[PDB]
Amino acid sequence: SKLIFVSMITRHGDRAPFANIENANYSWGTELSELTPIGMNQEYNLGLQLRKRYIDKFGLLPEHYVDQSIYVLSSHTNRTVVSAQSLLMGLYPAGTGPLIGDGDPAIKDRFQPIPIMTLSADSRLIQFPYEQYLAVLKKYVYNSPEWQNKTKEAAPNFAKWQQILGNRISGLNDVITVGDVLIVAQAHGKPLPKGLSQEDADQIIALTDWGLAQQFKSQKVSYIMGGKLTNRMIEDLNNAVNGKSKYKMTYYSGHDLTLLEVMGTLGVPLDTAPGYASNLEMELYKDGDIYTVKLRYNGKYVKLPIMDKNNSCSLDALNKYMQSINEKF
Amino acid sequence: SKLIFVSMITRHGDRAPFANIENANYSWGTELSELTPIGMNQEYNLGLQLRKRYIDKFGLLPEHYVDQSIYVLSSHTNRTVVSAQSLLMGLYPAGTGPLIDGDPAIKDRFQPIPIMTLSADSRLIQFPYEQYLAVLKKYVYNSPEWQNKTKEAAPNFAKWQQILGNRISGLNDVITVGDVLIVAQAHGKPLPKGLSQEDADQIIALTDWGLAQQFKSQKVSYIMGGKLTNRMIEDLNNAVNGKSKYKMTYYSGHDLTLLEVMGTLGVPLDTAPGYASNLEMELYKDGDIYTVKLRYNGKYVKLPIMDKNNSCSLDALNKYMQSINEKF
Repeated sequence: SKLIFVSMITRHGDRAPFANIENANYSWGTELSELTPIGMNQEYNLGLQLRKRYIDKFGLLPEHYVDQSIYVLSSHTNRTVVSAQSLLMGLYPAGTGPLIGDGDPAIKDRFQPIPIMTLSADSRLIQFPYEQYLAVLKKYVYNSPEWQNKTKEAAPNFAKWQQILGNRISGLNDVITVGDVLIVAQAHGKPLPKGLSQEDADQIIALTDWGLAQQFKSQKVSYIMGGKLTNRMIEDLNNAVNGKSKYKMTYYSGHDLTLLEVMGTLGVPLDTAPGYASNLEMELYKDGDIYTVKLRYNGKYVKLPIMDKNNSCSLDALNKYMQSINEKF
Repeated sequence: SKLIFVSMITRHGDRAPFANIENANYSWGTELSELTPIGMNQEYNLGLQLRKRYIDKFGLLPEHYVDQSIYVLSSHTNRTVVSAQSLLMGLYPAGTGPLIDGDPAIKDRFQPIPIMTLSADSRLIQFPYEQYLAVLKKYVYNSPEWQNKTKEAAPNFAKWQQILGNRISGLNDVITVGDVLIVAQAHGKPLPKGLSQEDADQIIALTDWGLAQQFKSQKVSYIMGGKLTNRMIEDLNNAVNGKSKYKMTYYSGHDLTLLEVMGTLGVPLDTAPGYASNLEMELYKDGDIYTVKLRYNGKYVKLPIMDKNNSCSLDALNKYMQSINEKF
């Protein structure tokens, strides 16, 4: 049996936050929302790992980039485009890029350009538009029993956290908001805000992780946001078999929500929010007329309900499974 | 006076053709329509030149890339995206990328710089093909200049058609096969059997002529290029009015992109843009006074509104553009 195609999603790398904690004076060294050098490195290193897997180990892809062999599509953000470019600098590193004339590099250090397309800012494929995302949350998530129950558990801390941080804290949505800043701060080794104990920070961050993952424990929420991309990836698998496409890999450069919504759509929602450079791969194998699929998330195979002891299923089975999900929603 | 902002358009680099000459067996080593290694190199070298100009000479941009300092937008094609990436590899080369104790974020200190792409149906940088041909049919193919040149060339159509195998029944078809001959020449391929160098030269010369001729019409130029021309001037204004902090906006495009903007501004090119051709709108500040210069392929261009020094005020450029708009 031979690996013949892979479709991949990544979360982007380490970034600055989007917002600030009112009562702190963090300086990030990069603009709000932008990928940091740490984030570029994380994606670059994932790219190196993917080269070891899909080039060295499986030989799905060649050592030197073949034009039109990989389709890369990113959401319309600097951080996801730069993450994809960084990853590709690991997948096809300096030294492997094309030569011209008599073995002279097309680009110094034999860099390999690989085209990245971006969706429009209003595309819902990879990143659901923010106001629409919040609307989905308000409608399906915020008033759900799990959300309400967790809210009551955490609510006794809101006044304190609010006075400490200066930011409004009147619900879990606000905790998630400031929680991101605390996550970035920790990732960059910043001190805690004055008066925020490590214990309090840990609680906020844990609620943030919980909140993000909880949203997609609903297959309906996952499908609303993620059904389009999930269908598309499965269609990519099919196009590798039906002769409609010659790509060896399709790669969607996205966000934590992108991973959460696809995993959630497939009925295997994540228990923890994806860390930086988390990634998912749908692998298609061929043994004669038999086609089998495996699903890999952060380095480990994932067992869909339809898969066997070996974390595998026929492509036909995956298709039927997806068809039923579609009919369900 | 200090340079404070630049808006730039490029044509992409050397590429394979889009179609084949029927009676030839060329092998490009690159998929049809894709940028070649030669093309990556051309854009990379343009990037190096732009570093020497806008970083080293004018100091508009710093030696190490600053996030959100340059906005890059490409048409929805591999060749224009790869061209922009290659150029940026020259503008901010290996060795200048970020560190994470002085260890490179990416091996060889590569510098990623984000590139956004328009949708395939955007008309900003590349007019959609069918719509483009419709504009040509409507405004260009039946124009007197086009008809007259067609009559000059027509006595050769039968010969060229039998030689090449491709249909040749008008200048549009000459332009079509002409591109293949241009690529073949750029890659040192032999001539198709039975096509003399003289014939090849005529076809290529007609191709260059035809592409430029389309945009000698300011109306055609405006239909296709008015939107981008306005956007670039708006970029200049946003550098002054505080709305934008970009030092440069860069539109990665095609020969038509350059032709349509130049044609819109009333300075249509006489020659079709070669690979990695480029245009820059430069904005200068001397105190409260703002001046603009227009550079195409390394040389300043004199708009009708410009003075002896190939310069005009930004106010003048705005008024000039406003009139063009009102005109169309």
